Amino acid sequence: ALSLTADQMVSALLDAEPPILYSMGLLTNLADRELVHMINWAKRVPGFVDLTLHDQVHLLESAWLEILMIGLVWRSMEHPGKLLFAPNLLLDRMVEIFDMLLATSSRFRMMNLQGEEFVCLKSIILLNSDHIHRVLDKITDTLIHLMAKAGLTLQQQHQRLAQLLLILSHIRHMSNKGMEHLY
Amino acid sequence: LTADQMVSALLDAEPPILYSSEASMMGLLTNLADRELVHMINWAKRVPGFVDLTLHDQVHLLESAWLEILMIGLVWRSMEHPGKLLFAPNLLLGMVEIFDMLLATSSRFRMMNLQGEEFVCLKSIILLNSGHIHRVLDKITDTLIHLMAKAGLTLQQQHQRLAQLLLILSHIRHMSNKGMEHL
Ligand SMILES: C[C@@]1(c2ccc(/C=C/C(=O)O)cc2)c2ccc(O)cc2CCN1c1ccc(F)cc1
Ligand SMILES: C[C@@]1(c2ccc(/C=C/C(=O)O)cc2)c2ccc(O)cc2CCN1c1ccc(F)cc1
Repeated sequence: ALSLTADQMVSALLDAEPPILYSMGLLTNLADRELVHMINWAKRVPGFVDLTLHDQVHLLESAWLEILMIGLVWRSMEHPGKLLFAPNLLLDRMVEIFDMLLATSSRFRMMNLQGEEFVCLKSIILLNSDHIHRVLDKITDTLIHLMAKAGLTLQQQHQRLAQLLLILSHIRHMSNKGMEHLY
Repeated sequence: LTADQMVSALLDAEPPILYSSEASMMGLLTNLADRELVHMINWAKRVPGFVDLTLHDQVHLLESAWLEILMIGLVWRSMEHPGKLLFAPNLLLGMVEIFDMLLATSSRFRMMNLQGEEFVCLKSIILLNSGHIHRVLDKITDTLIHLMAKAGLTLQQQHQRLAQLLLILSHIRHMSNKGMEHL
């Protein structure tokens, strides 16, 4: 967990990955079926099981929607102007949240976000929304290595890591707007 | 502008510290916040790269960031005052939820031993992030790293500190959202 290397952290994350399911009622039914596979992914995040049930519940209640959003943004990346809710539910341009989702998707695309970098971002969201901080520092370590072992200079590595984490503020912002609509 | 010239430009741009029943409390807080907004606008004009932006882009960034800016400044003032919020030197104190979240942020920056130099960098990041811009944000990332390097942190600690700071901004954005909601 705190002893895992960069490669091992990515391997545990890429293999923890939930499947892509198929389909407001249609989106609610999709989101409910996605919840169950998210719980399974979360129990496979290194360090997450080393927390008590109530801390795990607290982290999932806060992160749930941002986790749905980031996966949606990722799977929609190679479909500009469209949100791929499911392979059978690709929606063209609550529309307030949708344009933000599209902008996050454009941003991730022009940055050329990698699958290994994505799964790292998903994990941080779950943990950020002493042990928790040590694991986050390990995910920070995991992130820099992928950029280092991609041909980026130490300056470009800190710049990409900044840009990536600043997108999480925008992801937090969309989840708040989403939670406002639901309640 | 160099990494050293950036910190100096920012530190000089710092706004002054202003002075200060639910309606009574809200009256005093709204009054202070409205006076602080005038100095925040003038501070924004001194942030390297901000005046290069169109007046339309300046308005949008400030409209988006204002409450995050009031909040980070509050958090930074309340740092060496545990369990209290330094709204003003004469004002050290259904809004307790946002208040307890602000106190947690204060404790976090205290734990982390946040430095004034880093604060002004975090404050500038918010203004540009919340709402060319990317190259300026990239310049503030270098600046934060250049300061972490000068304090004698290893390259590992340097990138771990960068991440630790930028993830607090997600929580700052979350606090502004709940606050904008209450207002
Ligand atoms: C459409 C939806 C969503 C998520 C949860 C629920 C549950 C409702 C309930 O419990 O009644 C419904 C829809 C979604 C669904 C599945 C998915 O993979 C990704 C996203 C992206 C974010 N999103 C969303 C939520 C609220 C908004 F205001 C705007 C967008
Ligand atoms: C108290 C207040 C605040 C900021 C803006 C206004 C504007 C009112 C209006 O426009 O009517 C009122 C209070 C504050 C005051 C001064 C300051 O330096 C920093 C902060 C940051 C946190 N904050 C806050 C806002 C909303 C909440 F729900 C909880 C807390």
